[PDB]
Amino acid sequence: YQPTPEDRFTFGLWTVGWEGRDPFGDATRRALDPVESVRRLAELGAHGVTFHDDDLIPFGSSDSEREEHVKRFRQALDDTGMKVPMATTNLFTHPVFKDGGFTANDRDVRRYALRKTIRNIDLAVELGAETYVAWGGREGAESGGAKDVRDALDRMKEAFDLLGEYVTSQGYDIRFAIEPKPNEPRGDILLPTVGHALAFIERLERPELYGVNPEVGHEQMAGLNFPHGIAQALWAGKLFHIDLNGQNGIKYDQDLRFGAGDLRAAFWLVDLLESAGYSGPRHFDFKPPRTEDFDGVWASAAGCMRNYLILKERAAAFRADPEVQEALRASRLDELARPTAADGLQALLDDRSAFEEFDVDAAAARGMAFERLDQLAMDHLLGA
Amino acid sequence: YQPTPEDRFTFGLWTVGWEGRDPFGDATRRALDPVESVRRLAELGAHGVTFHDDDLIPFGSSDSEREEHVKRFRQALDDTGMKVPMATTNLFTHPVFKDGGFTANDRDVRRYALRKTIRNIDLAVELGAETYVAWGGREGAESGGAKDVRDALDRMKEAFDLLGEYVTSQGYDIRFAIEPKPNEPRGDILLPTVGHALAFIERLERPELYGVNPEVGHEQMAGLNFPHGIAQALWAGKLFHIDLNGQNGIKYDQDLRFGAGDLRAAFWLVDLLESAGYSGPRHFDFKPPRTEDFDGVWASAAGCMRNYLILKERAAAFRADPEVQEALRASRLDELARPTAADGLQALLDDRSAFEEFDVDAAAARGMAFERLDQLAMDHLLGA
Amino acid sequence: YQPTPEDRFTFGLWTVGWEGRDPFGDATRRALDPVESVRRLAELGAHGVTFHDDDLIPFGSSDSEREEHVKRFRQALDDTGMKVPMATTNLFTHPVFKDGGFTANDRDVRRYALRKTIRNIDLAVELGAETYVAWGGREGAESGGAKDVRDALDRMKEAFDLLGEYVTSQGYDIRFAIEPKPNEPRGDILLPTVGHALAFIERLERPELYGVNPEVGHEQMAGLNFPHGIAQALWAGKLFHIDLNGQNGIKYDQDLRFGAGDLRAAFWLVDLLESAGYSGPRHFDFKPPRTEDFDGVWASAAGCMRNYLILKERAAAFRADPEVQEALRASRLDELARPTAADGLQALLDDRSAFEEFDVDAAAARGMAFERLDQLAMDHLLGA
Amino acid sequence: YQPTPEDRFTFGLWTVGWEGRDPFGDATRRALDPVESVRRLAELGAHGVTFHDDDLIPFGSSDSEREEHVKRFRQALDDTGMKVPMATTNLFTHPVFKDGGFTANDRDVRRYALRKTIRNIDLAVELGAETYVAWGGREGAESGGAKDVRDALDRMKEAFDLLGEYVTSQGYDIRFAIEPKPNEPRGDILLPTVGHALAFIERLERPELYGVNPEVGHEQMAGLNFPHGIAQALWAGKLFHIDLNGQNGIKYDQDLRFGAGDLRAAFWLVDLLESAGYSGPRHFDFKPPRTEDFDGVWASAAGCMRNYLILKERAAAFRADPEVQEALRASRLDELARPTAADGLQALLDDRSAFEEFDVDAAAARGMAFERLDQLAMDHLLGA
Ligand SMILES: OC[C@@H](O)[C@H](O)[C@@H](O)CO
Ligand SMILES: OC[C@@H](O)[C@H](O)[C@@H](O)CO
Ligand SMILES: OC[C@@H](O)[C@H](O)[C@@H](O)CO
Ligand SMILES: OC[C@@H](O)[C@H](O)[C@@H](O)CO
Ligand SMILES: [Mg+2]
Ligand SMILES: [Mg+2]
Ligand SMILES: [Mg+2]
Ligand SMILES: [Mg+2]
Repeated sequence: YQPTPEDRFTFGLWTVGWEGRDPFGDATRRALDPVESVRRLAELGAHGVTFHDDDLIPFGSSDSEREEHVKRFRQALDDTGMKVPMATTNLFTHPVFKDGGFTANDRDVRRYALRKTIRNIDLAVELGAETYVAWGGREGAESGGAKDVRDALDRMKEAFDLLGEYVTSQGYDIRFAIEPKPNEPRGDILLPTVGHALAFIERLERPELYGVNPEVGHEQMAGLNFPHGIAQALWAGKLFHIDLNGQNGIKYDQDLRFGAGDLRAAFWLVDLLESAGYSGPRHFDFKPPRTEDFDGVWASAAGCMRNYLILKERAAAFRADPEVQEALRASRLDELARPTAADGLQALLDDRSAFEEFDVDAAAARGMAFERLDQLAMDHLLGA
Repeated sequence: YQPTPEDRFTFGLWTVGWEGRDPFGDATRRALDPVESVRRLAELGAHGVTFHDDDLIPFGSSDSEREEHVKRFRQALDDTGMKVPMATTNLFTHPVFKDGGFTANDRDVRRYALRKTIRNIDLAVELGAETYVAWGGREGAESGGAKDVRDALDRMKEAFDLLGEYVTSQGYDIRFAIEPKPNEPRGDILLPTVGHALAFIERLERPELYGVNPEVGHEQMAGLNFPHGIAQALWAGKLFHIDLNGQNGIKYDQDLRFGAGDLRAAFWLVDLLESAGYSGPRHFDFKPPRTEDFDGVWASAAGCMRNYLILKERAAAFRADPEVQEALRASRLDELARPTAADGLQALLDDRSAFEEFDVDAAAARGMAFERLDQLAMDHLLGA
Repeated sequence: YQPTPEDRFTFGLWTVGWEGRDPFGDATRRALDPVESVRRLAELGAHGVTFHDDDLIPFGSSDSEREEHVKRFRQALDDTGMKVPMATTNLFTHPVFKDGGFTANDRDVRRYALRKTIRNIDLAVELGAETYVAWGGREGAESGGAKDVRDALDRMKEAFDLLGEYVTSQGYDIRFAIEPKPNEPRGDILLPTVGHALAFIERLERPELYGVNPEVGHEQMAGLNFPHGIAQALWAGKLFHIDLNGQNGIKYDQDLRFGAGDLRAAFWLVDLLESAGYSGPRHFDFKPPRTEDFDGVWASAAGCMRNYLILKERAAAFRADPEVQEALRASRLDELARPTAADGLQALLDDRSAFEEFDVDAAAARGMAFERLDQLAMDHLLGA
Repeated sequence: YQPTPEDRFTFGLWTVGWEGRDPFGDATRRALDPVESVRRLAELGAHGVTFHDDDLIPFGSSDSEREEHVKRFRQALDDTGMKVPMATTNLFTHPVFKDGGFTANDRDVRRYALRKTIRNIDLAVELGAETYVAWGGREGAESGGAKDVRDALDRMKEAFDLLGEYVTSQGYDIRFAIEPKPNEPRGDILLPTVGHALAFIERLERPELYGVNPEVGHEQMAGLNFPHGIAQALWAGKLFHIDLNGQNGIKYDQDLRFGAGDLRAAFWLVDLLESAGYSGPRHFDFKPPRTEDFDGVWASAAGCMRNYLILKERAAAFRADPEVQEALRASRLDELARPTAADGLQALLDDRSAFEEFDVDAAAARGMAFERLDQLAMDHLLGA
């Protein structure tokens, strides 16, 4: 289960670079130079890294300091063969964003958030990124009078439409991936789930330019089924990026390494990504726990990839097993994939087997055999 | 706070008619004749009632028994002046539906669910309903191999498309309202939130025919903000029906009377429905607790309406208060409603006040005054 | 991973006998004769069965029908070699219990609940049970005025004290195991967690007679860590029974088979039970999903035991692995087991290494190596 | 609803002094001098303030800086008439505590945490505090191998026993109040609920010296009923302190002002504290949202007290209302307060009205009238 860059594993600079500050805690690790992180991730078999503007260039930097920081980063990329597939903007840390970026009640702040985004789109493109994530972590509220949501959604649409006009004006090849989260750091965050973000995108001026960036722990921290939401994103053709991590339950977002958390959901996730032939990088958005020193940071990163690769093997073995394939037919997964009424409405209406002569008791008595199926799944996950 | 039928309060027959069976409990009340429920609801000042097929006509009824049951119901409607604005199908109680109706793995079941729905659409239309709710309570899974979600969403789209073809073929004026729920009675339910259901509708053949039917406790049992999700539904033009009740938290769906549960969310809900001029009936989908006898059933129904009307008064007083209006300006709710960049992209790009000369520290230092605002809201809710 | 009766796996009659009624659903299976269940469980390698009064004898039975039902059950026990280690009372299904058994507001109901319990204690003893579970599923409330909790706890203490006086008066060898649950079927249930139930027992007249009966999904449906709560029960010497099942999250209690649900917690549970040498039976309190027919019921039962045995092997391999033992020392698990100050208070006060000369920065810089440890755990669970 | 110091409202220095750092955010307010906070809280009608060691004296301070900081603080107390009823230790912020204070795996850290605590107990006593809170926010784990909970509970008992020996050795009048929390900042925290903390205290060497310090949002962030847990604490005689705030749901701990959050639970809380004659200060442990400037900080503080006083009036009006008192009798709250069997075991056993001649159907048919009761409660909370 050793990763190679051909597995397309990517990491944010802010993942392994998290210094361990929390609501109740000072930093437990020193800051990492981005160059060190590129080198150490490449040694572990990562394929690339991703960044926020403020991860690569200290906020408030001069043009000369900006150029220097980018030059050193590109040298480390060249040195390692690491790629930069995705970038994003920090619209959450600085206090100016305390009520939002694109949906801040102050109009001046909204306009600033857009200028800051567009500066970093240009930089993303220069570095070869083809995906641009937007996580509106400060869009939302703690109280009901503070944010008129219809107005905030108008603002949010305006901002994304302006970004789409910008990329089109420049001829850039980049696409946007909007990241839902239900809460934290706002009491409630706008576009709280994959569904709300899919729904919002089809109201944009140029929907083809936008998809979702679901994160495992985000859907889980609302108690939702992450493989289900990924399936709906896939069904819609809108899975433009994914953030992989672990979460134990409905609570604060833990950002555990991938595989930790809800292991059975991680299994079903990998089975789905691999069966659908998802083509995007396997991006980890996780935090090594603040208990760890730097050796533990790199071990937690390595574990992300290891767990992905173990689950990929077990899911493939599950699908290839002739006993599983029989069990899937026993449970009528084949029938689920057949159209209900390719014969058409009128044919259905006139079909006595669908109503007047349907034996409901005989159909109700047929068991679904889902427990045999799932125990096969469990035995394959465990290697039993 | 006495309701009149002019307030457009409606109730499902299955609300006040719930006999009190639960996962661990036998019935605590006898079954109600629909005629009695129409009479008692009309006496309390309700405007109308809604039904599942199986609430009005016992499952398996002959044509003669069906006609009789409908005749007696219509006599009670005529007697009271009650309306029937909405109907729905029971695709969840009978064991035939144990893996779904429209997304059951068995194709024969899928076809049956459609025939059963279409029979009741015809009846809804005969009774004057203009809205048809669909709650796929059995669409989903307890285990990951049992349901391939992409295939189930194809099936689900097929079913809704066939229903749209049917209503169009008949020239009926009725619209569909799809009801999300995150879980219960399946481990995870397909279309678990308002967002997922909005997203799904824009993939249907005739989207204009479908909207959502959000229920207070449904969004709450995923920890989501119900007024926020209603605002997104309103923003999209898709709020076709609403189900009102109370819920205390992320747990099993309690179906408490409206006002019980999260009272501050109930306030913000009513403020939003009334400020947006929502035109649909105020429908209660609730269960009087099984502790209650029939006097308590009617008191719980009455309390639904009373609480709505108290919250309507307090929200109106909040919005009309000149101190509140000042506080809203102090918190820049007016600025939230202004376009970010009506001057256009290029104008924003060339505006030095949005970047090169934006004083981020001065903007960050400006407090939002949300606590003063919310304490005004609290004082108005409490009548203080 | 084939169970034998020497593994001490037990099942409630109401587990495999669940007919599949839910909040929204009629039964999907016919009722099982207890005799059939004993025979089928014994064939799968179970060691024993448990019962509620009402599972073995239909509520309202004559003395002659009671004797007959018990005779047939004992013949099946004799036929198979199955044991009956535990019994309990149904104080939740009949509508008389709608506000409680031992804490019902009606005094007459309280007294009835006690008489019903004591009748079944006598029967439990006759069948050889040494443990008597009490699950006050109806003790609690949906609204705040309905139940004065201090008064209800007085009632609850009175009832348990009377039961202790009864068992002592008769010379019986039986002990009580109080089962917490946070909610469902009441809005909130009294003694909602292992901690609340441990706390309550030390106020009883004869605490030695009572312990807890924690259930996996019960603690999980409050988002709590089930292995942690079992550890506190063990620490206190109060783990008198355990109920094993699976749960996916904070939601309605799903009663999935053991291993399903939170698989990593199931691992850590088995590691703890086995490392502590827990001596009680491994009792499954689960429901085969209503999707299943009878073949699926027995497969779900078998899967309970299989998963226990797989996790037992993997946890034992984890603890025996010399690399794990090194990792545990690296993470100072050995130091956690050493007394903080066996030198005593004054010695600590006078120890400059504990304050005036403690290098806090050097201690803070030492990483905990928990990620290496946990990835070893993950590799052992997966057999990697 | 204007507070006076006679209402015994208290605030932590770290409440109004929170600078607004969060998992994703830099500070939005400058640090407050403790002297300013005492002055501003006294102007709002607070009675006193509470502190962590590190709130009053910067970590690492010389003896001379420690004396200065305490002198200025005492001058502000003298200037205002504010009291210091409670103190606590910071065993969570510094990185040395990243795996715990009293249950850190490193023994040296455990010993340090005890020395740091005892230094601040001496200071608390000097300032007149009679209560000492302990919140083991770092006691717990993110992964299952990292913390053997039985060993950690032994350590935790040792630490509390040593603190009890210390206070007894010095002749101090101070009592300890242990603060449960379920999670955040550890994945799971030891003593996660009021129940677990009550249970733990009765294993200490000198239980009379320890009680609980429940916090509203802590119990709520596990989905538990805070008034219920306070009632059990009261029933046990162990409510030594309370932390008042608001929380919207099972999610990260929001620390909203008191009244915000679950308003109906806040009502029932105040009704219980006032009906039981709780004698301790009404302490607010809350964070003014980081959206706010300093004017908003003081308004959020004021709102804590205002909401308490409004709820106190409404709860008193509820209990005094003759219609409510009738409704309570209708719902048999009077019968709940009567002993079940003061006639004794044998008398119950021989009472045919409790079994052989108990009419279960007639008792089951009696409704509980809880909905009428609760709607009275709702009308009183709303002033309707
Ligand atoms: O919850 C934090 C979010 O996961 C971010 O890390 C975004 O992915 C990128 O800003
Ligand atoms: O959770 C149950 C749902 O609320 C139903 O009552 C639908 O609204 C109608 O079938
Ligand atoms: O939640 C249901 C409880 O688990 C019961 O099955 C008790 O264990 C026994 O009555
Ligand atoms: O969750 C944070 C806790 O509420 C603390 O503020 C303690 O009360 C005191 O350290
Ligand atoms: Mg992310
Ligand atoms: Mg509904
Ligand atoms: Mg149980
Ligand atoms: Mg606190």
